[PDB]
Order: sequence, then C-alpha cells, then structure tokens
Amino acid sequence: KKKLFIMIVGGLVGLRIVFAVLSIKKK
Repeated sequence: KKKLFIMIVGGLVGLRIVFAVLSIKKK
C-alpha cells in the first residue's frame, strides 16, 4: 500500500512548498 504511505508523508513534506509560496506571496 505505497499510495497510502505517500499520502501521509506527502502532506508533511508539502509544508516546504506551502511555506515557500507563503513567503514569496509576502514579497
């Protein structure tokens, strides 16, 4: 069930991308 594992860890790693977009939006 690799798809389920990738869903759990993907939301965690996604914070890097979301944080980058939040930072550039302020600039």
